[PDB]
Amino acid sequence: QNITEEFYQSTCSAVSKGYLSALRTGWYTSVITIELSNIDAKVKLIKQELDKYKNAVTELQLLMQSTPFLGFLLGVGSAIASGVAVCKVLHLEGEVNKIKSALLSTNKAVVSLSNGVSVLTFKVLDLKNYIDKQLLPIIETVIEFQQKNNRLLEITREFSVNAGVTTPVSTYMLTNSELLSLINDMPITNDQKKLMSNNVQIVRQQSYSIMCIIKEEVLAYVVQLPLYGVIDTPCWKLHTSPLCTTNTKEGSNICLTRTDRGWYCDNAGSVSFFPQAETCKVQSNRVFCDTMNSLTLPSEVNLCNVDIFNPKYDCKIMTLKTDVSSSVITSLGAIVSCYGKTKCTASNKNRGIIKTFSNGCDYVSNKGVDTVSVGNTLYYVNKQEGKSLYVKGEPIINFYDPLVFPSDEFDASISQVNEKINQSLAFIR
Amino acid sequence: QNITEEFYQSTCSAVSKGYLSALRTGWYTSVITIELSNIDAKVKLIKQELDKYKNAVTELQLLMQSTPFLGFLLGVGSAIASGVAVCKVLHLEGEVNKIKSALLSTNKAVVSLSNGVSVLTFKVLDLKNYIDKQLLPIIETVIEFQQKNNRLLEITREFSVNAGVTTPVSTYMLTNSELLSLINDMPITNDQKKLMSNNVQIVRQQSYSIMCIIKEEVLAYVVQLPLYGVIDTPCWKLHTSPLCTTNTKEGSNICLTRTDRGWYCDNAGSVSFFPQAETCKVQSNRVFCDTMNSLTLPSEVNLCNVDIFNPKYDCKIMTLKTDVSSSVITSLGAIVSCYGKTKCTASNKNRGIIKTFSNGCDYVSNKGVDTVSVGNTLYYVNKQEGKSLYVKGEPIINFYDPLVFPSDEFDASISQVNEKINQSLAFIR
Amino acid sequence: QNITEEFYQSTCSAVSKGYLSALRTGWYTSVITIELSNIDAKVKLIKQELDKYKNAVTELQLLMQSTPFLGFLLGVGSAIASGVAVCKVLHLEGEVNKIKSALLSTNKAVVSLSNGVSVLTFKVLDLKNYIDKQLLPISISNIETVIEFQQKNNRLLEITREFSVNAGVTTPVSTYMLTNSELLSLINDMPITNDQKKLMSNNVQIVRQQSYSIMCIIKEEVLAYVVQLPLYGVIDTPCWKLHTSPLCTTNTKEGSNICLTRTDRGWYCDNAGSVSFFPQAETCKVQSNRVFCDTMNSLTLPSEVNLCNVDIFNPKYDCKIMTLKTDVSSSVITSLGAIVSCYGKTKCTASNKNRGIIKTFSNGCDYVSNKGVDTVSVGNTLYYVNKQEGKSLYVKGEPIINFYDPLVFPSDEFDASISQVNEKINQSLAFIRKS
Ligand SMILES: *[C@@H]1O[C@H](CO)[C@@H](O)[C@H](O)[C@H]1NC(C)=O
Ligand SMILES: *[C@@H]1O[C@H](CO)[C@@H](O)[C@H](O)[C@H]1NC(C)=O
Ligand SMILES: *[C@@H]1O[C@H](CO)[C@@H](O)[C@H](O)[C@H]1NC(C)=O
Repeated sequence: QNITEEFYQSTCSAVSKGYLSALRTGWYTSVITIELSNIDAKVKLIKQELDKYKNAVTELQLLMQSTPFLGFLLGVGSAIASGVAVCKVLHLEGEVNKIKSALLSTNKAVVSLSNGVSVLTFKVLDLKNYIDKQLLPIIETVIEFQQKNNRLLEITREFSVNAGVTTPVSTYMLTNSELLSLINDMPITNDQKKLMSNNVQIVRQQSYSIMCIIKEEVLAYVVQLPLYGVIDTPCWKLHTSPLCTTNTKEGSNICLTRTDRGWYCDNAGSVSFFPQAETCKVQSNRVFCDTMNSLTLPSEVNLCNVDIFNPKYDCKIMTLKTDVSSSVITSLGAIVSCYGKTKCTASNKNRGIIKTFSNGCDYVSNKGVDTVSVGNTLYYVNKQEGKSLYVKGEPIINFYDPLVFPSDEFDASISQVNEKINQSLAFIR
Repeated sequence: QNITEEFYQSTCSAVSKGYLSALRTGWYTSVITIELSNIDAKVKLIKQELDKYKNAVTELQLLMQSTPFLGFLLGVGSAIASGVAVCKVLHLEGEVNKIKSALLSTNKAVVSLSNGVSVLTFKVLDLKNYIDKQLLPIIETVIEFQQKNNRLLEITREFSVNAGVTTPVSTYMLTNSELLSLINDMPITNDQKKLMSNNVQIVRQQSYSIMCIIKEEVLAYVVQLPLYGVIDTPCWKLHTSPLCTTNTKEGSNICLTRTDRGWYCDNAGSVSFFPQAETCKVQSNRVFCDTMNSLTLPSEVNLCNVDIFNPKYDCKIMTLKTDVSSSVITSLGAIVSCYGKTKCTASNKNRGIIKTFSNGCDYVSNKGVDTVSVGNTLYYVNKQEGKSLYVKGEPIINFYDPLVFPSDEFDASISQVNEKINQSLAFIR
Repeated sequence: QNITEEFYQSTCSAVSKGYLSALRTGWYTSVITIELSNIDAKVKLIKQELDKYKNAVTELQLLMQSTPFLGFLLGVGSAIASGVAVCKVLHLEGEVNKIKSALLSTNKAVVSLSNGVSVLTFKVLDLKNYIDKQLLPISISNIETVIEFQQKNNRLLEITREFSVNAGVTTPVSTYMLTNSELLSLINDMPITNDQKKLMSNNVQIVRQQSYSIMCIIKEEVLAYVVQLPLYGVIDTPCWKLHTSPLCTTNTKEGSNICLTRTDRGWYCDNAGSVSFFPQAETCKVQSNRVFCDTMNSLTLPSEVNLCNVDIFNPKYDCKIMTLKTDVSSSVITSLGAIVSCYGKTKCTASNKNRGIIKTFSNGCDYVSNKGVDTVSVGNTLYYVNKQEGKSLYVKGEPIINFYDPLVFPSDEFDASISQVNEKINQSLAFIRKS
């Protein structure tokens, strides 16, 4: 919609802002059911296709016994725990029969379970009605039985190669018409209904299908859908690249890299920080993330982009000497960390080189630039529309005396480096 | 069984014990074969479906030319080497003919290869017999040929998008009736037969299907199954979380995290340590692991849970400054590392917040607890039955003088930190 | 060719040389199109099979709205950025019509887009021609009309299913997205050199794995997706694989021991006067003696980095090392043997199938060739060695860790080098020496 991006020459980092949040805060668990039947050449094909039915039920029975930079700081939880709790209820006596009763006259029904969870239950395939009413005979019957048995066969195979938990949720587990109607009857706000409906493919990837139970001639599996409790708050993506001195002797050079790269989103007076930005999915200017992949930081962490030396937040950096050249493709441009004898250029679609990077950390916007070359690596830039702003600044690495600079600090900060410099300075005195 | 769990307040860690081992120590390689045939509307549908057959054989021929926290300490090996060694033998002249001979009158046959490996060979589809007997014509025949060609096409498609090696092994590569009979005829003990048969889904997940050879009208691929040479020894899971001081100035705070978290299992007088606990699969109270993902440690490593300062094992720790809050969901509870201004609570579904964590490292059991909230993240606890024991203790981080404490140590130990403190204390004097 | 391997006892590392390069340096974007149609008991099967057609089109419209050791030193890029840029062009007005017009008389056609990118457009399935000619029934003469519609609709349903469970980006590219006959002709009509044509054709399975299929657009009754194929700008240059393992002292007190590991392990290939270094060797795929890598997973280093295997103390390149104390035993299975780092009380052996244990590794770092060796055991872990034919050379040498004073040796250095360790030792030695 309106994406902007600022590059900070002083800290060799860039922030892409203008995005809107869609953060997964809750789960909606629904129970999907398939009603099963206990049981010339046109008849031989029927028994062969019926053996597929009996082998799929055996697999599901034999599968039901299988009960369901700063990223290392993250917590540890189970993503499907709320879906497992619903599945544990279905194993209670008379609970599957409660679902079987509510879907007797209709396909969509809201069922309140014995543990108080009111789930929205679906009957998506009626194979007991088909197989039992067409059990009288034992080519038109052969083809239509393969079409109705196909969904059961594919649901079973997806569960077989995924321990009974699949993500993203396929059209076999839940069709678009079923998912769209499930969203409409879902007890959520109108903003969440419009968001999930306009992005059903993202909803599928952040959803789970959990194989549950097959008893009393009923196959039931749990589809666990994301609930976005945070919508339309500001998000911004922080890109970082190593910032080194560019002296002629490489042994006297020191480096510094901001380690707080990832996705940031405003959330409930704090900031939700996703250190491994691969765990978020971007749709135009909407970013979908799971709060399980996040750290909760003070909102003052944003100040590191403006003044990395601010007294309100201890900005995190590393000081590993990384004297090799690399590039980071941002949202609207490219950061280039060019060091040593590496050839660092930016080229245009048809004409070739239009910018030659010198040693140090620099930036080029994607306007009129299509590729970036660093050594023998060719990078294509993102061609999304948006404005880039180059914030000139003295590289902060030039403020440090190399003789007392603490190199090889893995997870440090501005204050930690300041503290270690004083100790070394004390030894000098 | 009876899962118990101890939380150690002194080192911010918890051990879940009561599990039984099932460690992959060996491989069983079997050769799966499909006998192939060399080569109006009822005739046009056949020839287009015959083009699918010729395109799958071409694909498999074109695929046969494709010859088959502490986790960074692990070794490097090839998981499929034992299956590849069998596949290299099948390319010798007359070796495929021996298998074709032993499967001439039956589907199950044990063949001793030219390298001395007595493999259990299967003929799972006799497609040469079908195409040759129904080669006379050149609608009932069209449908039965789609059913007869379906398994060959799906085996080819799984190999095409997996470089000829698939895991888990699908029901197309090996059906349940074939897998169960393969287990029964497998030269193993009755205890291992019952374990694999009661856990076929885990066996599939820890198995490989290796595309091998397609010559002399025979398609042959190797299914490599796990052998659990370590069964029913004690296992326990170690959870760790950062332990920091809680002084009023955040710059004067120091942290410490046990780095030895993961799965531990007794094995042959030593302990098999799996540093990335994601590489193990837990079924009720049995834990399935592959010894390739393990380090072999002295059994005295258990002493770190009772006395982290013991003289018999140098317990491993890190000292990265962790000013962030997080939680670890254990087997019977939750560890909460709460620092700064973060809201850290444990709530009940209907009763609300029942524990408010203060700054530091603490623990809550799952008894009466449903969720744990740390900042903007909600964690669900396991509702598994079991007793938790809270071992009160002074957090060991309080024993260290912050002025000589070595922060930012990535892979340290109790002795290494003591050594750097002595050196720094020596420099001062 | 001839795979050889040298083990350097001094640095606990081994180099496997004799490989030939096939490096992904660029991307080629092609546009694959499917022409679509805007629309008794045997009549129920057709419309039920026709509901699958409209449900696949609904998915694709609803999917088109979703527009897409030293490895931490690597850069960060978008792998499909070049294909997304081509797809962004197809969303322009009248751009699909240029493709729709150019594919009117043929299936293979080169189309010049409005921004000058000359893409190679392909039409692989004509479903508008079939549905329009068989639109008369909408009552059906025979069942054969149902079966041929299941056969003609099968590829569209499977392309949609692969896109549905992959956000519209699939890799490797399946035979549904592009068949072998289509890929081989796409390779032949691809404007590349004859060496690159022969390389891709004899290795189509690798080409599929290093390719992307990007769902793009559904407009004007045309389904179009972009298949992004690898361009191998570096072929047949020498490559070599470097294996490393921890090198520690074996003193009687386990607390007085220090360790050192070469961190520059990975794949190396000569490339344009420099060396392309792939620190995570899992990102390369080896076919016999040819190695396929992506330059996006590489660093461009001076060629003097090779000197670290012969003289780790050379003045021309600062060889990279770590000094984390790794008091555990481990093994690395190389191309023609095995490196074993054995420490403490661990049992470390190499055995034969029939002859038994033939080498027992002692504390420290050692190496055994695959000649007569079938397995390597370290503790409770069994590793199988490569049975490939080739010569191993054991380069005797004093382990360099014995050259360091343990009392001033800087342990727990995550990403250091020979000079960085020397500089930290001097500072500690200077403080001691001034006293
Ligand atoms: C340590 O150095 C930093 C550098 O800015 C300074 O702010 C701080 O006061 C110093 N502290 C001591 C004890 O020298
Ligand atoms: C090293 O530290 C330990 C524990 O702090 C202490 O027992 C020992 O005496 C120290 N060594 C020296 C030489 O001071
Ligand atoms: C640093 O150590 C090297 C030997 O490793 C020596 O040649 C050099 O003079 C030292 N520099 C000092 C002590 O300043």
